[PDB]
Amino acid sequence: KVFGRCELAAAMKRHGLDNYRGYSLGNWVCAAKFESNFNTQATNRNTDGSTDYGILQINSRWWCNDGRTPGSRNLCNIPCSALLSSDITASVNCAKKIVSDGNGMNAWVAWRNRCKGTDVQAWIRGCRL
Ligand SMILES: [Cl-]
Ligand SMILES: [Cl-]
Ligand SMILES: [Cl-]
Ligand SMILES: [Cl-]
Ligand code: NA
Repeated sequence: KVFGRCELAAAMKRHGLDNYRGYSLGNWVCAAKFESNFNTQATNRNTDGSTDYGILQINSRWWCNDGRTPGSRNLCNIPCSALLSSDITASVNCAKKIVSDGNGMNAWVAWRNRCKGTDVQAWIRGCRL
């Protein structure tokens, strides 16, 4: 599913993400924009053989099982394919675990390089939230 900007903002809000660990909704929508272009089915292979999945490009190295990342963990206790559903519940609940682990949203490279310190409220501007 390719979300619209405000559509995704409202879904993330419904699921607990706005202001989660202090990160305003615009930070999450910006991160999704640059990680996946709002496509729940986005995958990208990393040089080390792990793979990033879903709207927030969650990495099989630590967070989900795909059966093909030797030595990896599955800290969200999910198959990585659950991170590709049109329903964002599994991605949101795993992202809540990621953003609590110490480094906040710096876990998302696209957020640090393209959202951090910018006007992230622009990503929810005009949305009927
Ligand atoms: Cl915001
Ligand atoms: Cl594996
Ligand atoms: Cl949803
Ligand atoms: Cl933080
Ligand atoms: Na894994």
